Amino acid sequence: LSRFVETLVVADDKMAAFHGAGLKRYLLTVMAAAAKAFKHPSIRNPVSLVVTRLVILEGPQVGPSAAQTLRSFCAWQRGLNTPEDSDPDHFDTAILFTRQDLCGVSTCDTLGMADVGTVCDPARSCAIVEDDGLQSAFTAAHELGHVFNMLHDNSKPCISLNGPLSRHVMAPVMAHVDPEEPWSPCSARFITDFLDNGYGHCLLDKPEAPLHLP
Ligand SMILES: O=C1NC(=O)[C@](CNC(=O)c2cc3cc(Cl)ccc3o2)(c2nccs2)N1
Ligand SMILES: [Ca+2]
Ligand SMILES: [Ca+2]
Ligand SMILES: [Ca+2]
Ligand SMILES: [Zn+2]
Repeated sequence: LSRFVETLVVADDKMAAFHGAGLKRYLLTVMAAAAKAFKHPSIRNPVSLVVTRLVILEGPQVGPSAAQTLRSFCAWQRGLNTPEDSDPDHFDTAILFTRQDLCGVSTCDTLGMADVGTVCDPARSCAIVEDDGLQSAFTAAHELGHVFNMLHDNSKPCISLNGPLSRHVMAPVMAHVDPEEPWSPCSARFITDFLDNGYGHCLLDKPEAPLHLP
């Protein structure tokens, strides 16, 4: 029942250049806020996002293309992991924060990208986030929602699960998130199905040494 995502957090050289000595505290603050969203009852099946490893940056190729940056990061992070979840150095997902302005095919409006429904596949359990300096925890929550198999709330399946009456984490673009319902019914259904179907089998072990905000 209790689920734990052992998370590797990675910050690129641009993050280090900007945030400097306060970077570690900043990343843990961002991740604490994302973790709070994943415990909210609206998600139906809460999970504990636990930072277990923190890397401040050869490394991954970071550039304008969100797609290519994600692929490069996901290839790179594989090398840091271990084969077995029982090894304390093993992690369940990897998230990169960058100051790079990430882009799609026609615009640079995107703030992140992730593989969908990949949380317990070490080869694919990856997300990237463009650090905007204020709302990065919401972007991280959106990308981790995708990692947990969530769709956007304007997708056809979500229409039928959400009802007729853009205020949630899995909105297709960032808008003001409802504090009483960060996750739509569609998001709750998709993460619940995902875990019920056995795709969260790597989330059952408790981490030994979480990184805590002191
Ligand atoms: O993860 C992604 N889904 C996408 O459609 C997008 C763009 N959206 C965001 O960056 C983004 C961040 C965010 C935060 C909240 Cl609270 C709600 C919605 C949000 O959307 C891409 N477009 C093209 C390639 S990737 N990235
Ligand atoms: Ca483990
Ligand atoms: Ca961008
Ligand atoms: Ca695990
Ligand atoms: Zn999305």
